[PDB]
Amino acid sequence: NEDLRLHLLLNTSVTCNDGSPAGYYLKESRGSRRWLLFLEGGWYCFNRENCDSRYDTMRRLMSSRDWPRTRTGTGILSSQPEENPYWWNANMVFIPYCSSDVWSGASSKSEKNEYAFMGALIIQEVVRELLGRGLSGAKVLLLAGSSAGGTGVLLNVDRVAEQLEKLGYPAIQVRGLADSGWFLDNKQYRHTDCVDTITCAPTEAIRRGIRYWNGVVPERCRRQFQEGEEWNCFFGYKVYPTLRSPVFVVQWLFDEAQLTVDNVHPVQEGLRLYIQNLGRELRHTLKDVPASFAPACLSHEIIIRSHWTDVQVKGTSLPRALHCWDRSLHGCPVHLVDSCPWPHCNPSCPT
Ligand SMILES: O=S(=O)(O)OC[C@H]1O[C@@](COS(=O)(=O)O)(O[C@H]2O[C@H](COS(=O)(=O)O)[C@@H](OS(=O)(=O)O)[C@H](OS(=O)(=O)O)[C@H]2OS(=O)(=O)O)[C@@H](OS(=O)(=O)O)[C@@H]1OS(=O)(=O)O
Ligand SMILES: *[C@@H]1O[C@H](CO)[C@@H](O)[C@H](O)[C@H]1NC(C)=O
Ligand SMILES: [Cl-]
Repeated sequence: NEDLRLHLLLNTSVTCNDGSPAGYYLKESRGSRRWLLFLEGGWYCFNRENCDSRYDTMRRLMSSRDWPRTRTGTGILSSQPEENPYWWNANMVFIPYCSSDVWSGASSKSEKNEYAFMGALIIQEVVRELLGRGLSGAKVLLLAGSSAGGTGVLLNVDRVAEQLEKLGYPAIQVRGLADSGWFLDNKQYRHTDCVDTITCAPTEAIRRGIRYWNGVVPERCRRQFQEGEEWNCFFGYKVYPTLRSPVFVVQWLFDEAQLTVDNVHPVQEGLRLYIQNLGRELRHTLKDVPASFAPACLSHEIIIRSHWTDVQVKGTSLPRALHCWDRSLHGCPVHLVDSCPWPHCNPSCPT
């Protein structure tokens, strides 16, 4: 009874990679006008061979066929006030990641093509369906997501805001929370052939991906870059400046996924400097992001983990930082970035 319940999209042309219906999990809180829509992450695949291995080995991320009927909300999706001090009573939605496209895909596939990439269409579908189940009464819609879902937020939040403005819902304030989705298009520590998904350099992964997924990026970002250079917009620091919606960025200064795509594994001095500098460059990209939480840890994702309340930056927890931000949009710091130079120089890093 306390769990989020699955609904498969009515529009059966909007699908996961394998053509099974996409969907969303929902727990209504009928006395609340706040809505949390969470986009799941889990990498991506950018060519046929790699999508084949992902289908063999990680079918969950390509198909709805085995999704369970319900799932328990955790972290910012929990309905327990101890676990979720300020958002426990919100309406909760979890949108599973079954498009492998960083939530960017916007075409119905060709029959010639074998996988469908419909991440951007899923989100809009889910939003439309929600309108008939309570979202029509919302005042705040926080679009949140972790890892590829955090990148998804940056790519989709202004489109959700535009969609709701266009459909006649001017009172719904659309906001984003991007967790572990803020990446650097940097040079790898040691350069790889781009042969597996997880070790392909981040610039090349998106360059290929965007073409393979027929991915879309926010128009205001696309305009800033030359034709063919849309890949730039998958990078938080490049897409953020033109976002109209308020967006709170949560980012570990040493994200495990960043180190993975940078082909990084007492460390030798070259490797020490590359790591320190990675932390430094990330810190620098967050300088002009007033609402951010960036601890000096090597970790990945946080907002739906049960222990998300434990990490602190300058004495402030993440749920508290987020509450300060909420209050500012409706003494309470919202800009919280570690300055220490090595992973786990913050005592409160998760394990
Ligand atoms: O349980 S809820 O999910 O509805 O959230 C309750 C808390 O939401 C706030 C917003 O907090 S903030 O975003 O951090 O700033 O306000 C919302 O609830 C209050 C009180 O409603 S309640 O049923 O008595 O809890 C609403 O006020 S009122 O309509 O009853 O006058 C706010 O609506 S409004 O701004 O007046 O339109 C409502 O905001 S919203 O509609 O969700 O955007 C907190 O209240 S606040 O501190 O006054 O801003 C609530 O905190 S509380 O301790 O639970 O009261
Ligand atoms: C179903 O979604 C498909 C693919 O996006 C779209 O072409 C079609 O218009 C949709 N139909 C309805 C009735 O929503
Ligand atoms: Cl129902």
